[PDB]
Amino acid sequence: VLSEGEWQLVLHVWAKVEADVAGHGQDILIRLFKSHPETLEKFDRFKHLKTEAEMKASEDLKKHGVTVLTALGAILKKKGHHEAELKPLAQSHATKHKIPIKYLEFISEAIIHVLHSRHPGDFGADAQGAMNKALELFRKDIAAKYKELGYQG
Ligand code: HEM
Repeated sequence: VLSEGEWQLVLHVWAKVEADVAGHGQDILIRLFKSHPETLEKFDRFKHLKTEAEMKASEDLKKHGVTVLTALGAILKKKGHHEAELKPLAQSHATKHKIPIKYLEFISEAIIHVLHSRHPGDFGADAQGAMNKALELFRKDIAAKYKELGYQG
């Protein structure tokens, strides 16, 4: 499981991504596109965005980061029982956007990178391990959905 303890470490630091959802989402999506450029090819809107300055200036990119981070957060707060919210995500991601599960792993590490970037005294080894554990669960339940629809494998 995640224990009660670890969900607590998870939701404690999410509450301070909540205080600036938009600069967080923006850092994460740039960390992604930067570490893994083939991900940008999945977005039609964002493939004009060659440099990092252009990325940071795009308002459209920032709105997206808000969309992902508040869907993500809605899932984290559901802790454990997160099916209602994770199903629609899986459907669209598998059968529309064509987002391989591997990319969900890339974005997980960008999230943990970015929260290390901004949250030292709240993001220590025990919260990192909680967080990694909660991105895992998320990635595994999506993966189940994917198997079932006949994507990825
Ligand atoms: C924590 C991971 C992610 C979450 C929670 C997430 C959440 C969302 C949500 C809420 C939307 C709008 C509704 C929908 O289409 O489902 C969306 C759109 C989209 N996502 Fe994701 N997404 C995630 C990861 C990714 C990744 C890894 C990519 C690309 C590599 C991706 C590519 C897209 C695309 C291309 C769209 C369609 C709209 C647009 O053009 O941006 N998503 N996602």
